[PDB]
Amino acid sequence: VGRRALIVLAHSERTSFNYAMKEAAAAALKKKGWEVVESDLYAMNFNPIISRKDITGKLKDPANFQYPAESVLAYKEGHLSPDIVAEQKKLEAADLVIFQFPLQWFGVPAILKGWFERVFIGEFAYTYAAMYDKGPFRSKKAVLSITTGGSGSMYSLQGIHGDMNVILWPIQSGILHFCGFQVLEPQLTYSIGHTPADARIQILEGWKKRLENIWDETPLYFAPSSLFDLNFQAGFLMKKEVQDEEKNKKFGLSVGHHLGKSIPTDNQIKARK
Amino acid sequence: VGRRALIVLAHSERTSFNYAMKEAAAAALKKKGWEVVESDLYAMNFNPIISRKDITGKLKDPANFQYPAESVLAYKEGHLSPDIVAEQKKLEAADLVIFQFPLQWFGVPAILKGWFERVFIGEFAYTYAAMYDKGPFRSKKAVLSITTGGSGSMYSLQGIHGDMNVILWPIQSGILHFCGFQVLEPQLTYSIGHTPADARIQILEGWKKRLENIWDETPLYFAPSSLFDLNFQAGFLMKKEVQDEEKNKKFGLSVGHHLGKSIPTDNQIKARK
Ligand SMILES: Cc1cc2nc3c(=O)[nH]c(=O)nc-3n(C[C@H](O)[C@H](O)[C@H](O)COP(=O)(O)OP(=O)(O)OC[C@H]3O[C@@H](n4cnc5c(N)ncnc54)[C@H](O)[C@@H]3O)c2cc1C
Ligand SMILES: Cc1cc2nc3c(=O)[nH]c(=O)nc-3n(C[C@H](O)[C@H](O)[C@H](O)COP(=O)(O)OP(=O)(O)OC[C@H]3O[C@@H](n4cnc5c(N)ncnc54)[C@H](O)[C@@H]3O)c2cc1C
Ligand SMILES: COC1=CC(=O)c2c(c(COc3ccccc3)c(C)n2C)C1=O
Ligand SMILES: COC1=CC(=O)c2c(c(COc3ccccc3)c(C)n2C)C1=O
Repeated sequence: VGRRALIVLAHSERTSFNYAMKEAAAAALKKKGWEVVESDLYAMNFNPIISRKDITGKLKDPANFQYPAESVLAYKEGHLSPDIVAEQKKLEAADLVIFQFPLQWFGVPAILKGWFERVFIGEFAYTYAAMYDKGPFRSKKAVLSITTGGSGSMYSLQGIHGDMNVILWPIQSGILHFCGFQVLEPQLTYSIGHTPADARIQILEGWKKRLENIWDETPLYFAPSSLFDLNFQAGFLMKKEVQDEEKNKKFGLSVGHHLGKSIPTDNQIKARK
Repeated sequence: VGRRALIVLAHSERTSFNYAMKEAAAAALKKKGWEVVESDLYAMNFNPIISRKDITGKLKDPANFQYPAESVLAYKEGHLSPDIVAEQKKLEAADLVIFQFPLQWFGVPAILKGWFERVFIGEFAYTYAAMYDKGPFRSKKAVLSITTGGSGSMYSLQGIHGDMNVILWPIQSGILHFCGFQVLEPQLTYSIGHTPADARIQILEGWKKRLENIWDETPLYFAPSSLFDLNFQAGFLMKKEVQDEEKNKKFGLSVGHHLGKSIPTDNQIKARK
């Protein structure tokens, strides 16, 4: 189990439900003896733009600045920006990380996107070797508590916006699982601007009760890295014997690995291997 | 046709392939008689953080700030921070809108994300009564030119990263098309960091060559909004008659609208549906 959890909030108003949602988690987690710490991005006057201003030390090659290589170099020799180091110290310590935020243009707010780009540095957050399954944060679990303006129906299989499982994919698979995270089931709060005060106070309570047993929760299913040949040579594709063994299955392995077939229902919203 | 083009470049270095890729476009397009305007976010020192300071005038509800409402109102009444407006003036003028950027964390850089979040303001860029094909920019066409670190195999149907079409959905459909744009095929240039010098040159010439007949191109396929019940009591779901008519069809309509069925190949990468 865990004892320390980091809550990254990305909203500008202390009067919003998101803020409320954050304070709910803080109170709850603390109750069950957790140890909370938070990253209210807007509160930290956080900078989301990656740039050489991220490396305090001497760049290895100013003529042609290659951010990935320079920042990864920075992480080793110790030349990273002071705000990035501190955030990297929150993560490293944290067992559970809750990303509290409002859906903005089918994705995460710009400020949180930059928080990833600047904190999730190579070596630290991921290794081209130990990707996904073997990533650095593998002993950690992460969750997305989102809020939307559009209602749930809009995001169903017949909804005009499309399948929400498709929207959460790049985030939960591409950013979170890539670094080794076990991603729990997303806490989805649809049309929070069309919710009666009464129903809203229940969401705060619905969210807190969940947090009492959040760690023993069954995580989301991701195709294990063992089903692929992990080398530039092999282009990182599914082992041949798997490509064949999978050909007899009705559904794909997940939203990203649908393999031209039917996508397993709520692969990004519901746990069940 | 289209004599006006806008190029959005989200890259800090003018020594990158993205900067070059942008110069390529500008060169090609001008030679064929197009008026080319640009938005070098990193050059412009663009502000990507959505805040109440995005509204010049006085708010309607200062103690309970809702970005959506206050920003729409400010749009309509004429008081959006002047920088956001300059950008909107650029968009209204453009027939073609090109987005040049490296793929970052399975998505769009935080700088471009925040660009969308601040310039694509209600009423101006999108209307809940004129979604997707009935959007404000329906007479415009958008294109994504994306450089990638990982090879295209990593993004095929059997690559560890999962299909590129699922990664593209949120953007092309969720942002671009939701506003009415006709989204043209993305110019995908994979593992740019592992590509021969000579090759890199052909990539720049293929871009240019393709831009000579970009307007005449048939756009990517998105389910028309005539298939949906654009009304609240119906939840914005697909019409019954249409729903039935589909239950006997092998393939789904698109990525997000896979309908539990099989998604046509390269729904987001190729056009012909
Ligand atoms: C740039 C941008 C892009 C967007 N893109 C999308 C999109 O793609 N898809 C989509 O669906 N939505 C989108 N939205 C809408 C956004 O997701 C919602 O406006 C947001 O999630 C609403 O929640 P909130 O907490 O931010 O704030 P609020 O709108 O304030 O709503 C919270 C509500 O709860 C009330 N409340 C506050 N505190 C408490 C408390 N302690 N207890 C009980 N009630 C409380 C408030 O009074 C209010 O009515 C976008 C918004 C912006 C600005
Ligand atoms: C925070 C972050 C997150 C990332 N996330 C991802 C991800 O999720 N998925 C992924 O696949 N990749 C990812 N990347 C990698 C990124 O996609 C690549 O680093 C980028 O696309 C490389 O292209 P570039 O144009 O930016 O610059 P450069 O690395 O400079 O490369 C351009 C190359 O072409 C050469 N060149 C430059 N100009 C010219 C010219 N005019 N003619 C010919 N050759 C030229 C250069 O010398 C160089 O070798 C990420 C990078 C960062 C920093
Ligand atoms: C403040 O709320 C919203 C603000 C938005 O900026 C927004 C919403 C949605 C989604 O949904 C709807 C759709 C129809 C009617 C009402 C809400 C999108 C895509 N955007 C960009 C909101 O709800
Ligand atoms: C500078 O390049 C890269 C820098 C990244 O920051 C990055 C990449 C990738 C994706 O890709 C690969 C490519 C080859 C082997 C293993 C992983 C991801 C997710 N991130 C966050 C890169 O390629």
